Amino acid sequence: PDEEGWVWGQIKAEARRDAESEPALASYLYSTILSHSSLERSLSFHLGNKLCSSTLLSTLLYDLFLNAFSSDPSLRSAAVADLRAARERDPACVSYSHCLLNYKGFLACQAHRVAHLLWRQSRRPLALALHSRIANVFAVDIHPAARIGKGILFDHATGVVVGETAVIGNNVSILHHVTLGGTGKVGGDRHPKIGDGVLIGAGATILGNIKIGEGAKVGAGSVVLIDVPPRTTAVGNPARLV
Amino acid sequence: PDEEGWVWGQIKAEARRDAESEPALASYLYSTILSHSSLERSLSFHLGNKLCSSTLLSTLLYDLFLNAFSSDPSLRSAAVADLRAARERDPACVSYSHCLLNYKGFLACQAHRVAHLLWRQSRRPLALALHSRIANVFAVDIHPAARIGKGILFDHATGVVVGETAVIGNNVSILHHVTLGGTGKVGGDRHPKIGDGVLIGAGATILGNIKIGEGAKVGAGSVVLIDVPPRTTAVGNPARLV
Amino acid sequence: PDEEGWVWGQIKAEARRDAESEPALASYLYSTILSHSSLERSLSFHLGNKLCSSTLLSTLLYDLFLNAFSSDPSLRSAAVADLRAARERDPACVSYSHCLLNYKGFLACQAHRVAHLLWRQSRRPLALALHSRIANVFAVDIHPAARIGKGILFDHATGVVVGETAVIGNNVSILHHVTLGGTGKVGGDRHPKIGDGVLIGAGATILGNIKIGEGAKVGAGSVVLIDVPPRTTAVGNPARLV
Repeated sequence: PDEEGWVWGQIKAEARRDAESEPALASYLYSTILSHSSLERSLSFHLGNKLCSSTLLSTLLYDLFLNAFSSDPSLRSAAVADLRAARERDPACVSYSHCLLNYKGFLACQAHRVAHLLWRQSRRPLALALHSRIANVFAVDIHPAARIGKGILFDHATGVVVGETAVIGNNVSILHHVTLGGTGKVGGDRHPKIGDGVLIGAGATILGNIKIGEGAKVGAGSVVLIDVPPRTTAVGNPARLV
Repeated sequence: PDEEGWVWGQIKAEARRDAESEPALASYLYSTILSHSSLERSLSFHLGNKLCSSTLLSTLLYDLFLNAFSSDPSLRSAAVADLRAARERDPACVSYSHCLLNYKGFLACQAHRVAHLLWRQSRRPLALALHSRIANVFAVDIHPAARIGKGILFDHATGVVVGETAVIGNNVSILHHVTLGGTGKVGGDRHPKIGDGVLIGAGATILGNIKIGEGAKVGAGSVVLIDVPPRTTAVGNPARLV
Repeated sequence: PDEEGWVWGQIKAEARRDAESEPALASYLYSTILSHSSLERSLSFHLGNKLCSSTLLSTLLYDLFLNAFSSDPSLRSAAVADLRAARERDPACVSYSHCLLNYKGFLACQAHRVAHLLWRQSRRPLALALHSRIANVFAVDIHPAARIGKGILFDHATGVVVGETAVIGNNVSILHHVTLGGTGKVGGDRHPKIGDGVLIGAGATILGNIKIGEGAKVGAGSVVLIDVPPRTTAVGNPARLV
């Protein structure tokens, strides 16, 4: 009945249709989704399997993710907001279950939120180990110390880089090959601050500690080295306001 | 004696020389190539091993690929054409066996052709699962619904993105970090149409449903937002005709 | 007491602190670092685990790397120089142990040096197999025939491409998504020559056999198609001297 409850209900219904139509995937859909009663448990199960390695057991990571989601209401809210963001804004128009299972941006983002929590809980070696796996597996390189809001859309997430001192607001869309990073300058605050509702086009590079205002749009291929005011469009190399 | 037969003959001879010279690779070359009597079986064997996961057994994928190649003459023709394309046009000048075994663009492309067939056979969940693995393993993100011709050259394929509604003709070369994608606009026909014999330079971004004419060339780093006429060169950000 | 000895001493001390603070990582830190008495053995152990596959046993790769480091004093010097380069120049300010364990650029680079040695020892099939794994695992595509110096910094190494005929001097910094590659022209010397102490900014593309002079800087997003004189800055698409 509630928002999360309804979304989870949709995920199960969709998974059940997919399991019935594709016997090669039926058991995996059962073990990941249909055998569970919550989004948190299914997401944790899936992330544990996706990110496991010889260093990190899938059952260990499953525990880690599940504990984090069960302990932290804001992580659950963020996951549902990000599922909604994909359902609403994804150009390829995703079902909830396909986003949950297959969307690398979405999955990397939820896993990053747990890495960020570890980082804040003074478990930085583990935060960094998790970060390394997320990069390995989802081609998403978001430093655990980066701050990101919710309702985030990560389209063709491969090669996304978000630096250590970056800040990303709510309802931001980050397309393919976006770099939110630095000049090569050593130390300190050196990564961009991205306002709510910003759209960053494919291949855009945004460098230095500059501001990208609320609702602004960055055109594809742009190299943005200056502050972009709210509700404006910046495009070009170097980027200029349009 | 036939074209495929001769190419396969070359692959075996080359593999045999490599197996004799490198004992660390001899068994793998035997199991993948020398123990088989066809290109289809060896390619299926190799793709099954490359793309397997805890979700998808290598023997299952081996069956899937082998069935597709045995059922679909055009898939076999495309694989041989793509092997020829690499042999003829690859700047690094590849042998047939090294292309078959090591070239990520070539392998991802053949696997994509099978994903495209599944998509057309109304096995879309499996098409998408296969697509996800191809992206995972070969750093090639071609949506199963994309249409691609044959004789395709994928140089430094890592980070290649080809969107859902893209169309690529025959004898096209797609270099490193090319994006054939969209603006962020939701739904519908939103990805480029690439004519026969087009060369797309490294890091080029081509967005929207625009036309890239036969024989055209796109310079490296270009952001192409307009139609490019046949036999012309477009370069720049934004791209202009030269 | 010696330089390598001191750096290795720091690595062990750091690993020991991390193992004490994070029980999830303690055994892995013990098996990789604390149970060994040299940087070479620990790096070989780690690279063997990172790069192993169904084709290549971790114990085989461990042997391969260890033999190379034990046989080749210049490989050991290069590894220490690259550790120093990260410690000194990395904007994210890395500890030695975190660089050794987690930095993909550093690890891919050391593994590449061994691939380059194999290539020179007429073990090219194995050099290429190793190269393929390095690309797979570290998202670093450096052809085994490429020549690179030491003191190299590879920031956000994902999607780095260095072509077959490229030459990179000492104390070079190569940031995210740099391409040192070619036009699409087939055969011959077709990749850039990078002087000592050059800084190449994020997303820069440098194509053709051109010269990038000592101490030069290439701005982010640049497409460099001409020779850059020493101690100068090139920026733009196409790049111009500033």
